[PDB]
Amino acid sequence: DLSGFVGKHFIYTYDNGWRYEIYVKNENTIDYRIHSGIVGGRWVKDQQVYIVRVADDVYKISWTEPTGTDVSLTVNLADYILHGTIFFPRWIIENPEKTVCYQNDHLPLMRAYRDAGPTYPKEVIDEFATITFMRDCGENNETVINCPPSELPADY
Amino acid sequence: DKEDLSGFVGKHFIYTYDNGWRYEIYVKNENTIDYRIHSGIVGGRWVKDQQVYIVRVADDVYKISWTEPTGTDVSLTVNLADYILHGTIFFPRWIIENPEKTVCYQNDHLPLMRAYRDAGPTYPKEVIDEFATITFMRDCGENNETVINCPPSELPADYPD
Repeated sequence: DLSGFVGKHFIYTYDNGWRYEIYVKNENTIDYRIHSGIVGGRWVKDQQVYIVRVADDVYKISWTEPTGTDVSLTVNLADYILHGTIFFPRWIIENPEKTVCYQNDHLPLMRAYRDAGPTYPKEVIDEFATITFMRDCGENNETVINCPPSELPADY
Repeated sequence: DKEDLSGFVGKHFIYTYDNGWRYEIYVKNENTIDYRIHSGIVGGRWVKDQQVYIVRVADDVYKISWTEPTGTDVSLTVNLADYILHGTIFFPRWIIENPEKTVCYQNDHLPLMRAYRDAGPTYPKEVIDEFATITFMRDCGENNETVINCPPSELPADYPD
């Protein structure tokens, strides 16, 4: 049953300082905003995902990006803790700057960068995160993540 | 390493995915797996000394994450006492399209895997997200090079539990 995780919206800061934000918009879709980090400023609406419940309070959000980045987030909701593996093509660990946009406006651009690569070797980032903020926005709220990070109010 | 991983390191287990594929993993140490694919698209494939990221996410919830010389990336969440596993696998297009090219003792064909990797095509990624039942599960201790030391076909009589 995914009802537990669908609509969950949270900000979470990885052990390496990166402040990420997810809204699980439905059983197969997240929005996300990166506030801090390698790719701070980057955000994404309607990222197609695999979401599954691995046990009671252990959800997994799995996806591949137009950049070629693959991601598997284990989200432990009640425990307010998260683990992300990020499989960055070499060209995003090297030159992440073009990926820092509203991606939905630059999908063919991202795939063009993706295709020339270099894809290999992959740069894997495995980090725990503390979930600092967490709320239920319900399904299909396009207003949860509808701006870049810096365009949020100073208390968010 | 603090005690968090001691409940997963040394764990050797065979498991069958929702889609029928029998996989086998031995967590050989805090940063290394061996694995043996009995069945599936990549049945017969096996791997020694795969660099891996293991972490404990909760009690009985381990996460094991790696990228291969093929460009395949994997994150398996392992729930050991519940005898259940989940794997996401990020297959370069050329592995979903020509998985045979990857069905070997990879250690003896690493450059071949990287040549296929480099040749591509890498994209689009074929994401495979499946639950699996862990059907056999034992502790083989750390750094045992014997537990996965042959292909599935050269295993002994009744090695499937």
